[PDB]
Amino acid sequence: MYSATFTLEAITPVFMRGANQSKAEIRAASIKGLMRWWFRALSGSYFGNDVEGLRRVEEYVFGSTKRESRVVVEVVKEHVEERFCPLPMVWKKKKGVTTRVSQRAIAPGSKFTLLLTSDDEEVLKLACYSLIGLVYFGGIGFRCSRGAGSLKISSLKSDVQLIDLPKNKNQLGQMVNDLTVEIAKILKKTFLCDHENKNCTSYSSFWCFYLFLWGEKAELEEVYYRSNNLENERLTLLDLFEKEFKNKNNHLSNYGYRDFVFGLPRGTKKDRRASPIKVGITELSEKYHVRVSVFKTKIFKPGMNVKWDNIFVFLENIGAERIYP
RNA sequence: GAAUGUAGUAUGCGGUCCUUGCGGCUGAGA
Repeated sequence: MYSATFTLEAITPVFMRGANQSKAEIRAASIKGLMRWWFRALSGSYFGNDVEGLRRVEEYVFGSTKRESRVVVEVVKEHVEERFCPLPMVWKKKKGVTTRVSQRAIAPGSKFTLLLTSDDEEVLKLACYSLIGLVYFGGIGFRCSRGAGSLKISSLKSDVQLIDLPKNKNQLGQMVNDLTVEIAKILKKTFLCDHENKNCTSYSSFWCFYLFLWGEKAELEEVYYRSNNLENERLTLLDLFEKEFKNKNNHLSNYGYRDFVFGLPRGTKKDRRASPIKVGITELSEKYHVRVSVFKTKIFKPGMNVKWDNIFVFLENIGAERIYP
C-alpha cells in the first residue's frame, strides 16, 4: 500500500461548491472526477479512437460499478479562508454600473494537502501523473476554463518516482511530451493495450494538444481580476487578458467572441459544450504567466462543427507564445 | 348341556453461528 502526499496551494481563487451553492469548500469527489477526466485526456493520445480500451483501463484504475477503485484520494488538512472574488467573464446586469459578480470562493494561497494511496506502484504513478498534469495544465472548480482554480505544488513526498518540477517555460513544455512518454511506457508495460492507434481523438485529449503563454507578472496581487472598469489603468493580467478577449479585432470571426468557437452557452444554442481553450495561470520561478491550454478534437459536438483557426489566429493576434509543441 | 379395574408421551433442549448496503459518478457549462 504505497502512499503519495501532494501539498497543493491555489495561486488563484478556487470556486468549488458542495450541495450548498453559497458555501464553497474543497471536495474530494470533484477533484477525483477531474483527475478521471485529465487521465482520459492525457492518455487519449496513446489511445486515440480506442474508446473500449480506454474505458477498460479507466475502470481498472479508478474503479467501476463492478470493482472498487484501487486508488483512494482524501484531503487531510485544509488551511482555507473563505472570501469573495469575482467571476472571470460574468458581469452583473446593474443599470449603468454593470460591475462584476463576486461569489464566495477559497482565497489565493490556502495550502491544503491531498493524499494518494494505492496497492500497486504502477497505478499510483499513473494517478500521480494524471493529478500533476491536471494541476499544471488547468484548474479545479467553477469557471476553471477562464482562469480560476489553478494551483501549484508547494511540497511533494511520494515513494514512486515522478517527473521533475519544471523551472521555466521550456521545462514546462517538455513536461508534456515527458508525461505522455512515461504514461505510454507504463501502460504498454502493464496493460499492454493498443500501441497508439492512428486516429484523431473524438474527444478532448493530448492527440492534438497545444500549450500557449501570454504575458508575465511579478506580483500576485496584480494578477487576478481587480479593476471593475475597462477604462481603469490598474488592469491586472487576468483583467488585461479579458480586455483583449473582448476586443473583436484580435480574433477573426463573423460573430467574434460571441460565435460558437467557445463554450456552448453563447447565443440561441444553449447546449453543454465547454470552451476548448482552458485559460489558466502558472507561476514559473516566482514569475506568473497566463496559461492558454487548447484541446483540438476531430468533432466539436455531435450535430455541428466549428473552425479551429479562430483560436489560433486569436493567440497569434495578441502575441500568445506557443511553448508546446 | 347349562353356568375388568387403576394409568398425563412425558422429563431435560436458546433457530443459533459466520456476512461493512457496499461499488462507480466534477455543482459544473458560457
